[PDB]
Amino acid sequence: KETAAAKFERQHMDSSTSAASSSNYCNQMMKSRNLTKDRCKPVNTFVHESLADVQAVCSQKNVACKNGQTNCYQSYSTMSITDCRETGSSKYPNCAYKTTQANKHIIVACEGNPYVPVHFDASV
Repeated sequence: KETAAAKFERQHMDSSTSAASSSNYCNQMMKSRNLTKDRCKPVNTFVHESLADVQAVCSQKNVACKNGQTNCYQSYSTMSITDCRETGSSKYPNCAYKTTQANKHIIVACEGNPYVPVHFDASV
């Protein structure tokens, strides 16, 4: 019964690569992490930093979440991330994605004890 923290790791963590290795990165990853199961997940971001560094964001800059909640935090430093965006030619079950690497600050929502990331809110 996958916890919210575990789901965050599956959907957004990829410390294996330092950046978007290939143009087919998203196509493979979105499928590998089961984000193309029930449908082609429109957009998803992967963070290429250590889990410790990502979890540490929960003790960083407190900012408002997009839904109005106040438990979001923005990283003090930029982080290596890869944004995956569904193409127009993409048709389930053959989900196609556009891979885009970048260095941006991330914003995550944190909850629980231990206080850890449970939702990826944005990249800035």
